[PDB]
Amino acid sequence: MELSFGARAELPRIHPVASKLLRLMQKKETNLCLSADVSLARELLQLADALGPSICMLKTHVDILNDFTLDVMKELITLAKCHEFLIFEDRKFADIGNTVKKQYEGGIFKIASWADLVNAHVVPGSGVVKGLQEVGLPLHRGCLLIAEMSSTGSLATGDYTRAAVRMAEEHSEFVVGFISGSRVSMKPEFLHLTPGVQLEAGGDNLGQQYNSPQEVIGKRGSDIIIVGRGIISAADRLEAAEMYRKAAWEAYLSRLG
Amino acid sequence: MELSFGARAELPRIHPVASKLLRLMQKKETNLCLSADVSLARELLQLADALGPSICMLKTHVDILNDFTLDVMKELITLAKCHEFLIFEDRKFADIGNTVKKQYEGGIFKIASWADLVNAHVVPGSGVVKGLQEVGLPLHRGCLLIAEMSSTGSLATGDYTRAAVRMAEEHSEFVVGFISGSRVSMKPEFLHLTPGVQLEAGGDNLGQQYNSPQEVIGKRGSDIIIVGRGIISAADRLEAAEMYRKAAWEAYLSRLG
Ligand SMILES: O=c1ccn([C@@H]2O[C@H](COP(=O)(O)O)[C@@H](O)[C@H]2S)c(=O)[nH]1
Ligand SMILES: O=c1ccn([C@@H]2O[C@H](COP(=O)(O)O)[C@@H](O)[C@H]2S)c(=O)[nH]1
Repeated sequence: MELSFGARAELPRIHPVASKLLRLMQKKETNLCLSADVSLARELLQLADALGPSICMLKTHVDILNDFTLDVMKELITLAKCHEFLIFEDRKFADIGNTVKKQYEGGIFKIASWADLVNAHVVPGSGVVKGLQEVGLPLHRGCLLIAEMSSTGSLATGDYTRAAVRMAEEHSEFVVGFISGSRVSMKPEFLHLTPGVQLEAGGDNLGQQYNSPQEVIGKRGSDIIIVGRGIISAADRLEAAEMYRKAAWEAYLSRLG
Repeated sequence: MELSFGARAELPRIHPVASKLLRLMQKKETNLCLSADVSLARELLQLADALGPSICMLKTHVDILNDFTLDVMKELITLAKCHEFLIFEDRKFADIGNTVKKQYEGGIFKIASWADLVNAHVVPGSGVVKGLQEVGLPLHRGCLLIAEMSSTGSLATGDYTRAAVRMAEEHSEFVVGFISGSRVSMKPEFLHLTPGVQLEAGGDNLGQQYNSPQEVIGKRGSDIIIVGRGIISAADRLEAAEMYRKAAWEAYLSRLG
């Protein structure tokens, strides 16, 4: 009784951004999000173009790009359109509502102008969502709430995770899903994206902990895997991206029946 | 048995950044931090120069500055040195450790190059501190941990606040204090900075809640008030800044004895 991505795209209460994402996931047979954690625009754009066909989403940290310009994001949008993926700026908004409005819309980055999706921490209360929504809703954008984290010592557990789910439910015109390690909402309209994913077990020296695609998608019920170093540090990023795509997509299919 | 700012500056376990801050607070008789939430470099630099003598710290959001350049931060450093205040970039780092390293050091903003202090959320676990420390410690910088928030619905309460205090204790070579609404640590080496401060009662429409200087400093035991709109929206920002300085400084003095 679990709906395919394609069916989820047609759900009555689905956000237009999620519906576009779910349709291209189904069409392209990819539930992989590339975490393009690179410091040079040329590498960001070469990864986006080569791996574009293999991904449903490209997750950015534009505040690490040494040569950021708006023209770089224009070229990135051209590739997102060509290859059909969404752009997700992983900014983790977590300030008071009044402040996040200007961070999302303005400054040098003008995130709301090119980011299909942003994410936000729920620790400040619902004002963080309300502030972002004042910019994002008129621009037809979506937001993800951070309901759990993959890093050691995370405090996003128990009642904190529950607060994030309730917050999402109550703001469904803008909040389209979660960053979590597992399915945290029983409503199929919400997307679940899981970072801290690698084919092999382990972590890093700065608190990151990894789980496999089959575990996160197949057993823990998430929709999309967010993968950075497992792809970016490989020699052949395209075959690495294809390996992760096949793992996550088959895990999804075997969960469907 | 409460030590003056001047004495706290000499405590054996005090961080060099906190000691410099505590000395200038004492010398200038100001425990006021100006939240310079403006979008134009000219207004940021005109506020820093005119209110510099009245402040112990200028808190920035460089990601809302429409015309940010590194030369703007050079001119801001010239004013911080001239007038003797610290610069605090209110970035609220809250990502995995590996990611925050590059956000703090690199990108367009090169925050670590000009920010005496940054702050960080504790929700990801201690990896956020460890990541920032790898850049900040070699540069002799300090970090503040967000132990409580002033916004409605905040989840930074109870065991979350306690986790932030423990995290600070265990990283005292880099963590110099807290963003909180009250004294949360009994160790005088740590600084307590409190936002959500205005002379009059009220809030905003996006979740902000205000308390007075006398309440935050005098009754709740914080060290420094962080004030934005109560100064920036006033016609005469200098007299507004002087009003807040006198409130916070007298409240401190009456707490001493
Ligand atoms: O809870 C989270 C939330 C976000 N991320 C992001 O996902 C990417 C993973 O990068 P990787 O380890 O190289 O695969 C990084 O950009 C970080 S901030 C997490 O990791 N955990
Ligand atoms: O828990 C917090 C942490 C930080 N701040 C920041 O302090 C400033 C207050 O701005 P004001 O309302 O205009 O005085 C803003 O930049 C916000 S992000 C809080 O408010 N609460």
